[PDB]
Amino acid sequence: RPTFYRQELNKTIWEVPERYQNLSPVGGSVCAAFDTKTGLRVAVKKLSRPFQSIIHAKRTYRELRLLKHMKHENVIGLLDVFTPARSLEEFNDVYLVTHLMGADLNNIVKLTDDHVQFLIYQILRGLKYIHSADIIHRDLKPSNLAVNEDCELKILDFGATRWYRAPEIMLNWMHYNQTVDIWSVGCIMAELLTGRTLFPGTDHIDQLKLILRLVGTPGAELLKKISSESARNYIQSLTQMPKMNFANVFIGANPLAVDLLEKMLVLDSDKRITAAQALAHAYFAQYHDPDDEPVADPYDQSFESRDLLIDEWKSLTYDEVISFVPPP
Ligand SMILES: Cc1ccc(-n2nc(C(C)(C)C)cc2NC(=O)N[C@H]2CC[C@@H](Oc3ccc4nnc(C(C)C)n4c3)c3ccccc32)cc1
Ligand SMILES: Fc1ccc(-c2c[nH]nc2-c2ccnc(F)c2)cc1
Repeated sequence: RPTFYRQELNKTIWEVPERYQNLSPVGGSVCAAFDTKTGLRVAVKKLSRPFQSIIHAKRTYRELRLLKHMKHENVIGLLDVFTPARSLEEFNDVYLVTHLMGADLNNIVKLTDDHVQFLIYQILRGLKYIHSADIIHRDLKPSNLAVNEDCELKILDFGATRWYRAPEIMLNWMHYNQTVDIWSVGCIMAELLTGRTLFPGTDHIDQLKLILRLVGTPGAELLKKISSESARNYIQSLTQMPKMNFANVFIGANPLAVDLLEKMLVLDSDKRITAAQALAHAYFAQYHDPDDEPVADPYDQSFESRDLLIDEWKSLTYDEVISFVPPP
């Protein structure tokens, strides 16, 4: 068992192995550190009172289980996970360690067409992987994309969101699909090409109106899929609007970029391009290699249907800390 040392940083106590030096805040709370074992800089997340409730306890387990599974160049992965606790009984703190990228996509974004190709290619390559595990990110946005000085990119999730959200989520459809993430990538790509927020809505109603102004009000095929009478009464009561000409709206962009945007920002989620289809789009011909775009190992999310005690979620989490094997 390693030797821990204790310090206070910003009202927060950090008790970490001596392996990790030079802790400095960035954000749970997050520190940058130096990993003396590898010579690389790391980000360390301390979970805030991980067993305060059944929902916290289940969140704690969910994040550890997801981060242990993710092994892809464009998705956050775990270098280490530790607790200063020496027994299950005393276990009350979880620390997660990953590679420090040093910036997010806002920070980058303060870009050529070639930069946009490479950045969106990497997002889609990570999303292919995630979606192959039957996971939906649900909150992709610039601040959940970590970028290093080489413009290498990883998807993560820190836990306005609404600006990149799919319209079917603003409408509160409970049966939305993976392509909510492709909507978000569309919103991000538009913002990298134009340097403006595509849909900077002030609330869920404002956000939906900005969206329908570009993509048009629902057509008949989509209206027939809407179960909610109140949702339909509302949408069909708006001034009806055609889909705009994306070629006019994004005029000046690489027409190949515009063509992909149209495939991502289709209003009916059933007609949106998937991540795997998007990687094969001609816009990524300089990056696409179907032999180097892997899918995930099977991901057991059956725990999500369970109603357990805090102590049960805690013991499961504890077993996941103990079984952790670092990457070579
Ligand atoms: C309840 C729950 C919450 C999140 C999730 N989740 N789901 C996912 C995917 C994408 C769906 C697979 C990922 C996560 N969790 C997650 O991403 N953790 C990050 C959150 C902050 C992060 O801080 C970092 C990390 C790297 C980094 N590089 N640069 C900088 C800035 C300081 C500039 N970083 C700043 C982190 C540092 C350690 C360890 C972990 C983490 C699942 C469940
Ligand atoms: F104004 C609208 C109307 C429909 C959507 C929408 C987009 N894709 N899928 C849907 C959808 C499908 C089934 N039920 C729903 F409630 C929504 C988005 C905004």
